Amino acid sequence: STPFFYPEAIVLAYLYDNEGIATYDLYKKVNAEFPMSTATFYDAKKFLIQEGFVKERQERGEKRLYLTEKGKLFAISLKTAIETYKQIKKRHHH
Amino acid sequence: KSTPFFYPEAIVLAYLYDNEGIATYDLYKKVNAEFPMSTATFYDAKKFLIQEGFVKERQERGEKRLYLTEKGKLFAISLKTAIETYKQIK
Repeated sequence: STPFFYPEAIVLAYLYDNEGIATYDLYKKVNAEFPMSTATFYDAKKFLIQEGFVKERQERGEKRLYLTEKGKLFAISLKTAIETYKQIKKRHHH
Repeated sequence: KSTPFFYPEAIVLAYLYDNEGIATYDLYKKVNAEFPMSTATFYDAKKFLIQEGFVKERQERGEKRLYLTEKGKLFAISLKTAIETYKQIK
């Protein structure tokens, strides 16, 4: 489900500008716009950590997400794509 | 299936920008060079892009020709940016 982006792409895009977010809150946010399961969401967190786009730290009584140098770069161009997608969907509910 | 961030539709659509008027078969080959995928997968993606209105098929010049709708034109640009950025990061 959801064309054209996999979960790793959405999760990555959403993290941009939300560094510091507790992991599960990032899930709530993503899910509010692009519904996915926690299984699918965590699979994506796993992957982006493993491929060196995202870092997860236990800070201030929570596990939180930061972007990586290569994540920060990629996240921006993904955001622009998903965002344009969202606006294309809105434009065209006809 | 294969590639991480992008579903075949996304790759297909990005690659069609502006190889507009490419023969379908030839778009397959181009796509397959950087993003190996089966024809089954490719044609699935062609089907979807036409049915959700990003792409149109017309027979021109004795060939199956793929073109971008207006919706597809806006979207392909932003997609190609992301894929390009991805390739440069790999």
